[PDB]
Parts: sequence; structure tokens; C-alpha cells
Amino acid sequence: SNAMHEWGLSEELKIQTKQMIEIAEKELSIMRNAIDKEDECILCKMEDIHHMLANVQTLAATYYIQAYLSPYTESSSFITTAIQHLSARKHGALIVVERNETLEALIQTGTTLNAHLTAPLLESIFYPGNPLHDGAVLVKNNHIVSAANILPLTKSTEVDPELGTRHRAAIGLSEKSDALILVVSEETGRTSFALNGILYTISL
Amino acid sequence: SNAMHEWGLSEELKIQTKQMIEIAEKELSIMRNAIDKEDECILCKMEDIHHMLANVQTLAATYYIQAYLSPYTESSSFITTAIQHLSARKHGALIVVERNETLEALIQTGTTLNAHLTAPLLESIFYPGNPLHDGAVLVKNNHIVSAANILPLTKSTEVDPELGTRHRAAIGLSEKSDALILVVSEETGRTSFALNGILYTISL
Amino acid sequence: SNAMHEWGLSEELKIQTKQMIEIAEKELSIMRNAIDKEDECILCKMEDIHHMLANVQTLAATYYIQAYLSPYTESSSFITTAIQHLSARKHGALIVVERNETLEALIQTGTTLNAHLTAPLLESIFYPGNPLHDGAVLVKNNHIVSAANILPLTKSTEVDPELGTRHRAAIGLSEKSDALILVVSEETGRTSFALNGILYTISL
Repeated sequence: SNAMHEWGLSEELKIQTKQMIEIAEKELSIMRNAIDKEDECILCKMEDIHHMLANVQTLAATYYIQAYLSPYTESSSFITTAIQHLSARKHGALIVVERNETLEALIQTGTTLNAHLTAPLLESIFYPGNPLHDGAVLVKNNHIVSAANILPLTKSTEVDPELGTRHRAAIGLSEKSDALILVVSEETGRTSFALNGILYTISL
Repeated sequence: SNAMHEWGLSEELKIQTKQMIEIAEKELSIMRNAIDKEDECILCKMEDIHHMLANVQTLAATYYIQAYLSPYTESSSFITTAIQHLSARKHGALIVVERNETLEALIQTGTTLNAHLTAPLLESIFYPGNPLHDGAVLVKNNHIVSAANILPLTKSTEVDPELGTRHRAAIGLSEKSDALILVVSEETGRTSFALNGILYTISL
Repeated sequence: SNAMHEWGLSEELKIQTKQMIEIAEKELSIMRNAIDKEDECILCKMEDIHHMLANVQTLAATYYIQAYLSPYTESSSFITTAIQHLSARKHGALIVVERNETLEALIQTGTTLNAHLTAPLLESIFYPGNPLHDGAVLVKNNHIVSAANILPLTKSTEVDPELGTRHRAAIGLSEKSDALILVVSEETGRTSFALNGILYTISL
């Protein structure tokens, strides 16, 4: 896509994120002053602030997906839709998005697809119990290159010791390349991505 | 602010600067040919060419403030207004704009403000004789972090020997960080900024 | 010359190039399936695919000229026009476009022009037999600095051995600087540019 245009879009998402942070800061400041007043109970404001922080999380995640992926794929909306659906169903998923660095020496290929990337196809691949669900999907731009791929697992001792093999594979690949690797937990439906050896929670 | 949009603005200011230089170049070429003619006296064109060069200086200064500061503050117009007012009154001023590098280990804090940045406040801080005028203001994006700050002074021998402590503090901080430091001289009202160990005259 | 705007234009040329490649890819897949049908003769599609490939070549060349030259000159359309005309007439040409690095220590000046760059002037310089045709033109932004210049010749043993002195001078200068050097062959009218020690065929 047009990198100049996409840069503008990234920048506007960043603006929106900062604006929700400012909204939350303002509401906390109001609460901090209101608690001193006998005719106020700041408990009535907690739902509002929780939602404000949920919005911060959503906007920031949208920002980083756009900033990190827009130069490398035109399919981020399709990927995000698939991820949301998989999360809701608690279907484990592991989606590698190739970036500037080539990955064929780091990934052991399961089944080659070279398919048009769509959300239904991503969701079908990760349906529990099916032949292609166990392992990683590789995405290059707007194609699903392959599925059921084997990735290197992090051996980092700075573990989150509760992390399963899906998460460790994302982290492990992200340590050896500039790939961004999305994970959906089969246990909780929590969605994450790994980039440069670090796992980040996202809410999409 | 939107970096893509701001880049376009920077680039247009650069275009305008180049255009003023071309205008000046053209007028000089006219003058150079006209002097040979006994029915011409090129002295009549000198005020025009002085003005053209004044415009070059103003456009270039606007260009560099925009290019160097726009990624790091949305308050450059407020800062510029304050500087213009301070210059006209010959009120000494020293304004640090934090850029990519953090400055807390390099600046000894005077008084913490954490204030909304406005021109009246900057101008009030630097009103001669007042408790906050002696030392530097620190700006981070759209906040005045602090005032009356102490900066490291350059010990360089290659700098103008007639430079006071305000100018040496600007140069000094600029040698240790990527901060841009604006100065208004209390002696002449001349406005400068230091960046990367070099002091540049500006006219706003 | 607004770099933000020019970046957008480069990016759109890239998009157009990718789209022509997709068109060619699609036609080939059609042909690959059609050959199995004995009521089809895929020879009728060869002209089409040849044209498609010619379009890929044209779009890609336009993209690279734009991406490599737009930050350094506003005269690329004039240069392209001159090159097209010289190519058609099979008039040898060698045009250095100065980029980020200065070239005065690497180029031995023939005749200094410091002229407004226009296509008629470039074409006049390289008219066969004339005083200025033998050697390189140097372009800095929108000026023809000089002509009949002498450039260093590549010593590279890994070159094409059928390359004449024009092509070797282009390659040679491109090894010592970031200049882009356009060549028109006097033998065939083939147009190339050298960049960083590599010669690329262009069609425009």
C-alpha cells in the first residue's frame, strides 16, 4: 500500500491513543478532587474509568498493529478479524507475519498453501482438532504461505513460567528475526504478539 | 501531532526559503548588469535587497524551528511568540526543548511547575528581576516542566569570547544531548538556538 | 520537491508496477490452464503477455527514477524526455545526476555551463560530432553544471566485457559515490543507469 498514506494513518491512531490517555488522566484528576466532598461518592465513576482504560488498550493495540504491520501486509484487518473470532472461541492460534527478514531457514514448513489470506481461512486452519491447527501459520503480505509450521522455542530463563509452547514459539521466532508473531491462547483467549524477544498483550 | 502532515509543512517552509533565496539571487544579478548603465544608480535597489535577505533569514529560521521541533512539541508557535516578545523587550531568556533524549541527569532543577505551556507564562517567567528569571526553562512537549534550572556550561575555547553564561549554558547542554536550546540575549535581544554544540542566530 | 508529496508519488508508481506484475501473472496462469484445451491455441496470447512485460519494465523504470532522483532534482521529466529522444536517435549519452555526495574531486571538468537544464539543451550537448558530445554531463538539481567531463572507469573484472567506455565510466563513478549515472548506448540506443557499482537496463 502507499507508505506515505499509511504513515498518516498510523500517526492518527497514535493521536487517538494519546487523546484517550488524556481523557483517563482528566477523569482520575476529577476523582482525586471529588473524594474530599461529603456529598460525593467516587465509586460511581469506576465503571467509566475502567472503560476509558479499556479504550486506551484497544487504541494502542490498533496503533501498533498498524505501525508494525502496514509496511509488510495489506491484510491486517482480515488478520485482526480472524484473531477476534479465535479469541472469543478460545481457539489457540499462532500467526507469523513476515516483515523485512526472510524466514525459510528458521521455520520448518508443515503444509504449503500459498493461499489468498481471508479471515474464514485463518479461522478454519485453527479450528480445534483439525489437521492444520497444531503449529504456526506463515503470512507473507496477502498470502497464507503455509500452516502447521514448526518455530524455534525460546529457551529464555526470564520466562513467564506459565507460558505454553505456542507463546514460547512466538517469542523464540521473534528473537531470531524481525517477524511479528500473533498468539491466541487456547486456555484463556488472551491475544498477544511477540516482537524482538518480547511478548505484548493486545486487546483487539 | 501527525508526523506525515508536519513533514509536509516542513518541506513547504523549505520551498519558501529556497524561493526567497532565488528572488534575492535574481535581484543581485539585475543590479550587477544595471551598474554599467549611466542612466541607472543601483543604490536605489539596496533597501529591496536588504529586505529580501531579511526574508531569507526569517523563512530559514521558521523552517528549522519546524523541522527540529515539530516531532517533539506541538507548542512551537507559542514558544515563538514568547521569544519574539522577549526579544523586543530585551529580556534574557533560556528555553530548553527536550527532544529524543531525556535530560534529568544533566539539568539541576530549580522550581518544578509541570504547567500548561503558554506565551504569557513563558514571558512572565523571564520578566527581569522576578524569582524565576535566573536560569533555564525546561519544556517537554506542551508543558513547562520547570524554571530557574541550572545547565552545564560549555568549556569550549572555539566559541565566541563575548558570550555570556546564558549562551554558554545553551551550548553546554547541546553538547551533551540532542536538546534544542533557545536563547534571548538581555544585552541585544538577539535570538539564537544551540543544537549539537553549535549556536545559530535566528530572527523570528 | 516537497519530499512528503514526492514520497506519495513514488509509492503510487510502486503500486502501479505491482499491479502490472499481477496482470502478467494472471495472464500466464490463464495460458497455463488453456493449453490443455484442444479448442485453444495459446500462441494467440503471446503478443499480450509480451506487452504486459513491457509495461512492467516501463513502470518499474519510472518508479526507480522517481525514487532515486526526486530528492535530488526537480528535473527528472526533462532528463527522461531527453533520454528517450537520444535513445530513439541512437545518440550516445552519459548523464551524471549528483545525489547526496559531492563529486568535484572525482570528475575532471570539461566545459563549465552552469545552465538551466532543459531537454533541448541535453539533446544538443550529445548531438554526434559536436564539441561537447564526448564525455559526461553533470547535473546538480535543475542545472547542467558542465559537459564533456571525464569520469573514472571501472576496473571491475566482473563486468560485461562488451561494455564500452561510456558504460564503464558510469559504473566507475557509481562505485566511488552515490551519484546515479544515466547512459544511452550509441550502438543500440539501450538506456541504462549505474548506481552503487551496478548497471541497470531501463526502458522509457
